[PDB]
Amino acid sequence: TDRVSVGNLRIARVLYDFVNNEALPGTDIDPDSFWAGVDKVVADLTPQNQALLNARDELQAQIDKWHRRRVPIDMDAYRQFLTEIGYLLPEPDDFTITTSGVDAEITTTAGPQLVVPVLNARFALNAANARWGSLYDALYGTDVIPETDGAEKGPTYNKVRGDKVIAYARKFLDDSVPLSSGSFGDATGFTVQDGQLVVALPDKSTGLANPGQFAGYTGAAESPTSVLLINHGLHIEILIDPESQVGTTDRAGVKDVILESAITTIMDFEDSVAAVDAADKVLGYRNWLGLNKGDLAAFLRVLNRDRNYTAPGGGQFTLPGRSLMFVRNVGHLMTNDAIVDTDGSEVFEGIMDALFTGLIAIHGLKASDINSRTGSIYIVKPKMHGPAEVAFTCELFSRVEDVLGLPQNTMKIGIMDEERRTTVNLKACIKAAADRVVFINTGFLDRTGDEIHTSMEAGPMVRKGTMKSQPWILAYEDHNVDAGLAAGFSGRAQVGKGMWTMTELMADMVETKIAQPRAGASTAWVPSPTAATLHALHYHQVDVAAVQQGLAGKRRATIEQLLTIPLAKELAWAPDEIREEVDNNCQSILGYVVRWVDQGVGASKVPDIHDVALMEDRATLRISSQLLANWLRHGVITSADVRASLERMAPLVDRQNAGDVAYRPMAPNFDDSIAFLAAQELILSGAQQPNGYTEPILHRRRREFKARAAE
Ligand SMILES: Cc1cccc(Br)c1C(=O)C[C@H](O)C(=O)O
Ligand SMILES: [Mg+2]
Repeated sequence: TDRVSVGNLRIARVLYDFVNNEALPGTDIDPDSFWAGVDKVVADLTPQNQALLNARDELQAQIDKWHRRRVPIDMDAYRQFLTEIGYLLPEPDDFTITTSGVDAEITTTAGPQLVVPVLNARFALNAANARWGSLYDALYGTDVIPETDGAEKGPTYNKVRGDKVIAYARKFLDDSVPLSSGSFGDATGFTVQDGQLVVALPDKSTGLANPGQFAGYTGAAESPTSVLLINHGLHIEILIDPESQVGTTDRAGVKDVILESAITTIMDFEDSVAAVDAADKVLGYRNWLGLNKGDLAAFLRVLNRDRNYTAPGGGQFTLPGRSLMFVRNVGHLMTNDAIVDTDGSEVFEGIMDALFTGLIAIHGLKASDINSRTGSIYIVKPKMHGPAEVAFTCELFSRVEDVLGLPQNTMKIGIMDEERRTTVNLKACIKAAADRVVFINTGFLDRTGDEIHTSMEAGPMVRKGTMKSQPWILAYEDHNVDAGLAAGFSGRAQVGKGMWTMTELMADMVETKIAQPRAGASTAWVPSPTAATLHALHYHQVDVAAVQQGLAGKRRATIEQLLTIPLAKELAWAPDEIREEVDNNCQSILGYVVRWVDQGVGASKVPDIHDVALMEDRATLRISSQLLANWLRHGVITSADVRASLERMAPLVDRQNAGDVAYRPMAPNFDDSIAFLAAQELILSGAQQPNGYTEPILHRRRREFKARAAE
């Protein structure tokens, strides 16, 4: 691996050539001033970054020893212990965030937020274009409309099914933009007359119960090619084309209901991608640059232009055609050898992402074929532990801004609430970023990993399925909204909640995920453009602004309930229960790692023991592996149990990769597979991974595979 010398740094060539030739051109930043800033910032801030990591390590070891002693569970001493060692810190005086220059998609619009692996250009394209989405297509192609008799998806179009689809959308129209009398089911056509939309019923004509909800149209107003509506800030478009295949059989000629869906999208460098050397990081960076320049393209799929409409009065306007883009950097933990120093030390990957994803984002503020119409750069910062780690991110962005020539506080931060030391100090974390913070979000799967590892010593934890209802997570989700609303997040920043992982269960999603807007959350996470279109339905039924107003001032979680450790009860499980939980964890562990290590895929649909398809990434692996590591620390299972289960499920994994050519199997030669040995190591060494993180082992084993594939 050939490097380029810049001060104390030895930048890998592929990254040096990439920043120079692709990312710096067009930003009026001088390559020598850039790299000099990289060198200076890295030398300046690498100390404190490593101090913070040792603090984690040190705090975790006192808690470790504290549990080991202890013979009960007195919560007042635990409280007093964590406060004394500086885990639990004072709550600052109330305040209100000052974050200026933020986009309407973030301060004001409530609606779905999509997260996508930035290293998959085809997915990253679809996510950017997921601002608008076909409701017919999402209802038809998923199980929202059951596949009962007559209505099952065929190879051709099912009209029984298609009619149910139409009926479903008509009830949504009724439940969202109601008529003065009558139903959209009984409509026969639409007109705008005197700046007012008029729906033709069979016997009469009616207009909107709230004509305000009429937003515009396209085509000649006498028979518009489409009618644009709004509700709760989110846009509905009825497409009217009577000679389209679906439109011919429709009573008002309707061709589709288009829903404003993915309002924002997070392009992800962290848990949903595998990127272990400068080659990998450049693939992601280059995709990130193509999104920001407007020219990322796969074929030939390209990014969509804005959308022109006609106002009800008669003028013209236009609407954002793409999803407003965050980028999720990696956090404070890992280093990458894309850059090493003279001693050969690897450079902190978090710092590298702030420089490089920041630099690249300048294109997003510029006329090439535009992202933040108000001037801001949106960085999701994951896996932070406490307020001092928030301030360090602040300082890092400050130093990257002036190396980049950007006014201060240009790089805004979306705060992940996914580490226990952040949870129990959330308000101080928000205060630490008061003039940058652009959202908070409950990363509940990472938060469950940290929950398990922090109390790894206290005793055996409840099964994975039981965590969803444990007291600590119920108080964690409420405590997050309270601190958000108390810091003035309404009309200023997003209050966001977590990922729906059951990519095939859209019936359950449409039925369940409504609890998040009902919870006061102005955004929540979806795994596909289709799930975004469906999740948008929830924001039309729930008035999130109204919900937030009714939560103002409420304090709904005690510090004592946040610290309620999900321990299991004496003799709480039977042999087949334990056997099932083990098998299930090993299968989710194995089926994710094998594609991580063997192919560099950081997010994969992996069916669990019940054959429920779950989109996995590092956080759910953080949970499966730390749970098994905890049952091992306390005797629930043995190392032969784990070895057995691993060899039990592994051939089933190899089989499931029946869909996927050029793939290496794990079974029978378990000790000859780097993926199997990594799966094993994540479990058997899980207790000793800092805060239960999976990157160290995953990264080291992925490079191992790459190096063995060099021969
Ligand atoms: C856990 C997960 C599954 C599928 C896609 C994504 Br995206 C994620 C997250 O990384 C979410 C998150 O950061 C968390 O900690 O739950
Ligand atoms: Mg996470």
